[PDB]
Amino acid sequence: ELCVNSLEKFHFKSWMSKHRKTYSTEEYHHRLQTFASNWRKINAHNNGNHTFKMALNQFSDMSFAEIKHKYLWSEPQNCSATKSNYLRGTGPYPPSVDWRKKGNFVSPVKNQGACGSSWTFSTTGALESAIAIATGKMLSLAEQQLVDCAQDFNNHGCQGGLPSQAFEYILYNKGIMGEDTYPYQGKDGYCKFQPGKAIGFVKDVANITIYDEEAMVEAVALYNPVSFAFEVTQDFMMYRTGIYSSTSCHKTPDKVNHAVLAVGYGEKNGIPYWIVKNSWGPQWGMNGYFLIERGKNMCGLAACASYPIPLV
Ligand SMILES: *[C@@H]1O[C@H](CO)[C@@H](O[C@@H]2O[C@H](CO)[C@@H](O[C@@H]3O[C@H](CO[C@H]4O[C@H](CO)[C@@H](O)[C@H](O)[C@@H]4O)[C@@H](O)[C@H](O[C@H]4O[C@H](CO)[C@@H](O)[C@H](O)[C@@H]4O)[C@@H]3O)[C@H](O)[C@H]2NC(C)=O)[C@H](O)[C@H]1NC(C)=O
Ligand SMILES: OC[C@H]1O[C@H](O[C@H]2O[C@H](CO)[C@@H](O)[C@H](O)[C@H]2O)[C@H](O)[C@@H](O)[C@@H]1O
Ligand SMILES: OC[C@H]1O[C@H](O[C@H]2O[C@H](CO)[C@@H](O)[C@H](O)[C@H]2O)[C@H](O)[C@@H](O)[C@@H]1O
Ligand SMILES: *[C@@H]1O[C@H](CO)[C@@H](O)[C@H](O)[C@H]1NC(C)=O
Ligand SMILES: [Cl-]
Ligand SMILES: [Cl-]
Repeated sequence: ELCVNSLEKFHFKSWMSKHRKTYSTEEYHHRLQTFASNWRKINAHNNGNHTFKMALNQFSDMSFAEIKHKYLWSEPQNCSATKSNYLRGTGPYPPSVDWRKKGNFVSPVKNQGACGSSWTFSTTGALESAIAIATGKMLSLAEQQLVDCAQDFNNHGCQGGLPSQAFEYILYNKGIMGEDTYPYQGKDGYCKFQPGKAIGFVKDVANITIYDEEAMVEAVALYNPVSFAFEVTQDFMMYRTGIYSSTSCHKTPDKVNHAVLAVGYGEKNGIPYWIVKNSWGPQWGMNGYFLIERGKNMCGLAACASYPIPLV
């Protein structure tokens, strides 16, 4: 039990108003305790020496158990694979890449809501980018179609799934509709796929060999953004800026629980990093993005990377 000071109390009242919360007296006391515990963790972290900072955001009054249940995948996915098809060529590669800078090649940051559907945003993001790079047209593709319709490829809607499996679904389904015709609901619904309204199509799926992080570097440098999955832990939820790293996340395929999109890479103060688009809205992290340490299979990010070749 924490003794909450007036500074924390006043800021929680502001946070509740900003995030449109209503709590009973009883739940309020519990939510305040969680908020104050996270407040102290953020300050303890930022007051020390680390490569990234933490901050308040929409997750600040949630326990990590609640966050896992609502926002992350509910069970291990079939990330481990003994077969792959991507074969890396030869470096060196450019010292830095950022597909947001090369042109209009990365779609805006979206919000998955309280649904474990990050695999769908990783998938649409990678395919949106691949189509924009190939044809110069930026589309917004329907994550909801993947949530509702991709179960024959071992995906599980709001309980989880994998980008490579979702790319295969789009290939054999003969395409994916736009957000405009198939809006995102943040919950599992009936499949409403209409063949004549598909606007995005997959020709091939590239699966990067397990732990082949240097192939991810080549793919981002030469071809396009790359979907990947990693293990989110408690302190990642509170990431604000800088280069994320952790000594407590696992690095194995059976522990990854969130999928995202690598859109570039770089280095700061001798620390290599990935530039990564998330799906928790544009005010999480660095305008919806984060940096994560590169070259260490950090949090298992090289366990099951993949990207699509579009049919255009
Ligand atoms: C990269 O990683 C992904 C994800 O793990 C792997 O995805 C698998 O990809 C294979 C193709 O390589 C997929 O298998 C194909 O599925 C198609 C759809 O199957 C459904 O529909 C048919 C009827 O049309 C049903 O019979 C079936 O039960 C399903 O309901 C099939 O149409 C394909 O069949 C064709 O190929 C097979 C042999 O491959 C022949 O037997 C057939 O006659 C036909 O020619 C095929 O089965 C599979 O669904 C994907 N799995 C998942 C979980 O997504 C990639 O393989 C992987 N790539 C590499 C290189 O590692
Ligand atoms: O979200 C928790 C539930 O997930 C599954 O149910 C959802 O997904 C089904 C398709 O996989 C939909 O048919 C169902 O309508 C959704 O609620 C799971 O089947 C449930 O047991 C979980 O409670
Ligand atoms: O053997 C399983 C481990 O493979 C990877 O680590 C090896 O390969 C890396 C480059 O892909 C090297 O940097 C690392 O030094 C090697 O140990 C993977 O990163 C590890 O998590 C796996 O355990
Ligand atoms: C993994 O693949 C196996 C074999 O196809 C399947 O039975 C199982 O449901 C899959 N697991 C998940 C979490 O998709
Ligand atoms: Cl520098
Ligand atoms: Cl910033």
